[PDB]
Amino acid sequence: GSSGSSGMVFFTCNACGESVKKIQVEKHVSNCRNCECLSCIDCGKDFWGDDYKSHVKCISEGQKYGGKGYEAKSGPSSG
Ligand SMILES: [Zn+2]
Ligand SMILES: [Zn+2]
Repeated sequence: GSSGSSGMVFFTCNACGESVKKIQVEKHVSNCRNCECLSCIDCGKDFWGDDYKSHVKCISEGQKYGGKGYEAKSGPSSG
C-alpha cells in the first residue's frame, strides 16, 4: 500500500473479493454496493453489517486458541 509506513487493519470484501482496508471501506462501498459482511485478515474475524466499525485493532483477542472443531465452513446465511 502506497503509504508512509505499513501497519493497518485490512478487510476482505465478501461481495466481490478484494482487499479493502479499514478506512478504504468507505471508498470501496461507494463502488461496491453489495458489501454486506466483512472479514479481518489481520486476525481473522467476521463483521456483519456495520460491526467492522467497532473493530479498530486486533489486540486482546483470544483467537489463536481454539479454531479447531469442524472443517466445513459454508452454511446458512442465518448465523
Ligand atoms: Zn466488493
Ligand atoms: Zn483484526
